[PDB]
Amino acid sequence: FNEPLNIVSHLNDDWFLFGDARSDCTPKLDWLDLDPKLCNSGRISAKSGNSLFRSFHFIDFYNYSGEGDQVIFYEGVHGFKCLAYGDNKRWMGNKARFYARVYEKMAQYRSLSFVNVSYAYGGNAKPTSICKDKTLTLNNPTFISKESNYVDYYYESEANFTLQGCDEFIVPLCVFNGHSKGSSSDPANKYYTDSQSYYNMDTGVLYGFNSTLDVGNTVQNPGLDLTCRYLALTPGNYKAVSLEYLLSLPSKAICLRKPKSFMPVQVVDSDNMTAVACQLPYCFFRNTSAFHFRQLLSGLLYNVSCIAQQGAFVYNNVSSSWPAYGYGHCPTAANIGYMAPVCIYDSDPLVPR
Amino acid sequence: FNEPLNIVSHLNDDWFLFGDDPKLCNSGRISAKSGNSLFRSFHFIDFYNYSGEGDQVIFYEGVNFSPSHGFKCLAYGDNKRWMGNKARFYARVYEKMAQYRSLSFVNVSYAYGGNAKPTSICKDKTLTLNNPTFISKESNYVDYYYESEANFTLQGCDEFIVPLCVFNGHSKGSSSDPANKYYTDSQSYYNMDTGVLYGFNSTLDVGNTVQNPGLDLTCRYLALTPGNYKAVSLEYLLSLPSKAICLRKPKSFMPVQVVDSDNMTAVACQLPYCFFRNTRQLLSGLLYNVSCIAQQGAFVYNNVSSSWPAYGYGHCPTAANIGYMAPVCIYDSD
Ligand SMILES: *[C@@H]1O[C@H](CO)[C@@H](O[C@@H]2O[C@H](CO)[C@@H](O[C@@H]3O[C@H](CO[C@H]4O[C@H](CO[C@H]5O[C@H](CO)[C@@H](O)[C@H](O)[C@@H]5O)[C@@H](O)[C@H](O[C@H]5O[C@H](CO)[C@@H](O)[C@H](O)[C@@H]5O)[C@@H]4O)[C@@H](O)[C@H](O[C@H]4O[C@H](CO)[C@@H](O)[C@H](O)[C@@H]4O)[C@@H]3O)[C@H](O)[C@H]2NC(C)=O)[C@H](O)[C@H]1NC(C)=O
Ligand SMILES: *[C@@H]1O[C@H](CO)[C@@H](O[C@@H]2O[C@H](CO)[C@@H](O[C@@H]3O[C@H](CO)[C@@H](O)[C@H](O)[C@@H]3O)[C@H](O)[C@H]2NC(C)=O)[C@H](O)[C@H]1NC(C)=O
Ligand SMILES: *[C@@H]1O[C@H](CO)[C@@H](O[C@@H]2O[C@H](CO)[C@@H](O[C@@H]3O[C@H](CO)[C@@H](O)[C@H](O)[C@@H]3O)[C@H](O)[C@H]2NC(C)=O)[C@H](O)[C@H]1NC(C)=O
Ligand SMILES: *[C@@H]1O[C@H](CO)[C@@H](O[C@@H]2O[C@H](CO)[C@@H](O[C@@H]3O[C@H](CO)[C@@H](O)[C@H](O)[C@@H]3O)[C@H](O)[C@H]2NC(C)=O)[C@H](O)[C@H]1NC(C)=O
Ligand SMILES: *[C@@H]1O[C@H](CO)[C@@H](OC2O[C@H](CO)[C@@H](O)[C@H](O)[C@H]2NC(C)=O)[C@H](O)[C@H]1NC(C)=O
Ligand SMILES: *[C@@H]1O[C@H](CO)[C@@H](O[C@@H]2O[C@H](CO)[C@@H](O)[C@H](O)[C@H]2NC(C)=O)[C@H](O)[C@H]1NC(C)=O
Ligand SMILES: *[C@@H]1O[C@H](CO)[C@@H](O[C@@H]2O[C@H](CO)[C@@H](O)[C@H](O)[C@H]2NC(C)=O)[C@H](O)[C@H]1NC(C)=O
Ligand SMILES: *[C@@H]1O[C@H](CO)[C@@H](O[C@@H]2O[C@H](CO)[C@@H](O)[C@H](O)[C@H]2NC(C)=O)[C@H](O)[C@H]1NC(C)=O
Ligand SMILES: *[C@@H]1O[C@H](CO)[C@@H](O)[C@H](O)[C@H]1NC(C)=O
Ligand SMILES: *[C@@H]1O[C@H](CO)[C@@H](O)[C@H](O)[C@H]1NC(C)=O
Ligand SMILES: *[C@@H]1O[C@H](CO)[C@@H](O)[C@H](O)[C@H]1NC(C)=O
Ligand SMILES: *[C@@H]1O[C@H](CO)[C@@H](O)[C@H](O)[C@H]1NC(C)=O
Ligand SMILES: [K+]
Ligand SMILES: [K+]
Repeated sequence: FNEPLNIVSHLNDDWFLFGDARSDCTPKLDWLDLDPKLCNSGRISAKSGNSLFRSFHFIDFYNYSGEGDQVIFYEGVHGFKCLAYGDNKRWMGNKARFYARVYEKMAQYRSLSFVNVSYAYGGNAKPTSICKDKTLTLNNPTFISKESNYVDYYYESEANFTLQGCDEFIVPLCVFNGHSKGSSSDPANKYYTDSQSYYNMDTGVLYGFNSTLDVGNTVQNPGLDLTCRYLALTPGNYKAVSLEYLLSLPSKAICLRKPKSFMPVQVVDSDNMTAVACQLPYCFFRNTSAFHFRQLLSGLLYNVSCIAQQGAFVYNNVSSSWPAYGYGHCPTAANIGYMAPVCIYDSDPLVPR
Repeated sequence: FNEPLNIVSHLNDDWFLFGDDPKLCNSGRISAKSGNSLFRSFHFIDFYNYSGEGDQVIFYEGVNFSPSHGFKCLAYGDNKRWMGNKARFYARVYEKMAQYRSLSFVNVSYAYGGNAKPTSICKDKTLTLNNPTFISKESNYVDYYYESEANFTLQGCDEFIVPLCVFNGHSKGSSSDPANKYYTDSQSYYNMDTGVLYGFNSTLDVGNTVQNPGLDLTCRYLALTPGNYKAVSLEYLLSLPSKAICLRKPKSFMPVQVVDSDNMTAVACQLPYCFFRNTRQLLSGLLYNVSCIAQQGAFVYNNVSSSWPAYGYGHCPTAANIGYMAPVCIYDSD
């Protein structure tokens, strides 16, 4: 009785679901209408063909926003690389590290949204879309061109940006990891070591990242691509300091607001980078099966009593399993006493109790 | 029935206590030295070789680095900087000991190219700091506007806690310098394998005179993976770790338990990685197992209770409406 169920769910109505499916509600005989009731729900933010990761890094932005105590993620659907001879594995790594940070922090905050980050840069040089391919163009982090008067990429360069209005922000700190090239006119042995740092101007804390690999962007030596760390930053005034190659800084941040009592996120799939990202204590991964977004919605109509490592317990009283990492009102697997002294209602002259 | 008890305890024999009843001294599950603490051993010469391993880890110490004794690096320094250091330190140890079985100390060595050596720059009349080590300038430099560096390797543990510190203020080199001459301390650690850099610049303008007091050492506490590291100093005295907290043997997340002049440990001890317990009858909980350890306290029995355990660990009772299964029962009979 009350076996744990392998599904994402909620304890009450205070939940929110981020998705990459079609969220909208797309008849005298009402059983022909196949929209689930939660279609168009204000507890769902979802766009077919997009995702938090895509909107965080690329031009085809969708304005994901949501607030809830129990946050749920539906993750679903060659691969992206910055350069013709890049490496998509770096992007699989970026994705795992992004969602690790998003999943972890959404166990601590009610509210997620995106904000645009502006910068102040003292030079004349402008942004350049250095990282792209045939279907997608990267715009976060922004990359700033060489000043016309510098003859090569061996220069220092900085810009200011401010983060305001949220408790914490998730931003990308990235470098091209390998032998970066300034131009194809250059010699083969002339390469650069991308180096980037963010500096809190008030606290004096520096987050830095130096390129360390030897890969490049040719058929003989391929692999050069963007490696990103995802930083959770407090609000304040920051300076992006580049010691070599192109200055990069954030153009978009995930805004985190409204702290809650720690409540693990729940994640479900239709790569396994979301699986790698979803770890205890901050995330419960569910490998649910019949898995369409439309089936998820129907499965989110009713509450459950307890959400735990093994799954969802519908009922709050007893189970054959002991809940581990339980949240909510969790059942016991103790077997219940047959009798106690309250039970008998008369003293027997000849039998003991 | 089965109200939660405001005590520290264990779910089984797999527990350990760090600190400063006779029965438990023989248990082989205590590491404690009167007059000392983890923080104190981390930073100072008065070192105790704390060491212990367990699934449920308990801490009962911190008092032996108070504000009433009150340490500062300089005559006109600031103990509150050291209070803040304490909070950050214990925040990191508590969070990490929810994830690892074993805690211990290791000594960290370095390679440095110059002839200059350690200087005990931070000390009061009854305590000398040796972690981080500070390396004095080369005799050939007349000012302190230089770049100094040393290598150090971290080996033998899954993670290491080390201090990254700067003097935060208008740091002085010698009294012979004019008042207007001063330094802005800058320290960083660089992982040569990964390319990740952690840096820290002084941002305050306070000093070490009666007229402008407050210059002391501010430390961040980094959890680093094993590898080859480089301490890079861009100004003032080079500093790098001499001791590290050695974290070993990963475990399924199990919150630490903490019991008690200051409340830095209370700030350090936060859900979900730590359970703080107020006020011995609290330490008596180590004599026996309990079924469930939760935010409200320890639940002795694993079946029923009047409270719903929150952040429960073990075999946790329900607070549903349940009675006894015998047909003879009426009051409380399911
Ligand atoms: C959840 O689990 C708990 C813990 O296991 C369980 O509580 C136990 O229930 C069992 C079975 O009912 C109790 O055992 C019975 O005790 C009968 C005597 O009852 C009196 O004495 C009890 C012993 O008291 C001493 O020890 C306890 C600590 O152990 C200590 O607190 C006391 O101070 C004292 O030193 C006493 O606990 C008990 O008190 C309970 O019941 C009264 C009366 O209703 C109530 O007022 C109290 O609030 C409290 O709930 C009472 O004072 C004894 O006659 C009986 O023996 C018969 O049956 C057994 C088999 O069942 C035969 O072996 C025997 O031959 C007899 O036929 C039996 O031993 C046990 O004492 C409980 N323990 C505790 C700590 O409460 C709950 O029932 C479980 N609940 C559910 C829903 O499953
Ligand atoms: C992380 O990356 C940056 C960029 O590579 C490093 O900064 C650069 O370090 C190199 C090598 O030490 C320096 O090159 C030197 O240039 C000077 C001229 O000033 C010359 O005398 C040397 O022979 C050498 O060619 C370069 O100056 C320096 N650039 C800047 C802007 O500081 C940085 O050191 C790396 N971080 C770590 C921790 O290694
Ligand atoms: C834990 O909670 C659940 C749900 O509240 C309890 O299960 C429910 O138990 C009731 C009472 O026993 C069941 O109703 C009865 O069912 C029997 C047999 O079918 C019937 O003869 C009675 O006339 C009455 O309808 C109910 O079906 C059942 N619900 C479910 C979903 O299974 C359970 O008993 C609780 N367990 C304990 C130990 O408290
Ligand atoms: C954090 O602290 C370090 C150490 O103070 C900063 O590096 C230092 O920055 C100062 C201020 O820009 C540099 O001063 C310059 O000195 C040169 C000659 O030495 C002079 O030609 C310039 O006009 C200027 O006065 C200093 O060189 C530099 N030190 C080193 C070793 O690189 C660092 O910039 C701070 N970090 C951030 C992110 O602000
Ligand atoms: C980025 O931020 C700098 C402030 O630290 C600023 O540099 C200064 O110019 C401001 C403007 O009045 C001065 O108040 C200040 O003295 C300067 N810097 C320092 C450290 O004191 C830069 O100008 C800003 N960059 C851009 C492009 O606006
Ligand atoms: C899931 O639980 C929530 C919170 O308990 C339910 O909200 C309750 O709604 C019913 C009427 O529909 C009321 O009896 C309660 O007072 C409501 N709670 C609050 C806090 O106002 C919600 O109904 C449940 N969802 C489902 C599908 O049963
Ligand atoms: C707490 O529980 C532990 C483990 O369940 C108990 O350790 C057991 O003790 C018995 C009796 O000495 C041994 O026969 C078992 O083999 C022990 N198991 C282990 C894993 O060590 C311990 O006795 C309990 N403590 C108390 C006070 O009851
Ligand atoms: C201080 O404690 C440490 C850690 O427990 C001791 O170092 C360990 O010693 C054992 C052998 O007893 C070795 O197998 C381990 O490799 C050591 N651990 C580490 C991290 O190096 C050390 O011996 C103790 N020092 C003294 C003087 O007793
Ligand atoms: C996008 O969402 C943000 C945060 O929820 C909101 O403030 C803003 O109205 C939205 N922007 C647009 C263009 O709709
Ligand atoms: C950021 O920019 C995009 C497109 O320029 C816009 O639609 C979005 O609403 C902006 N976010 C905010 C918080 O204004
Ligand atoms: C580190 O050094 C201290 C003081 O000399 C010593 O007592 C301790 O045993 C050393 N630790 C290790 C792991 O060698
Ligand atoms: C530190 O390591 C670097 C790289 O391995 C090496 O070039 C240098 O000689 C080392 N410095 C010292 C002082 O040993
Ligand atoms: K750069
Ligand atoms: K320094």
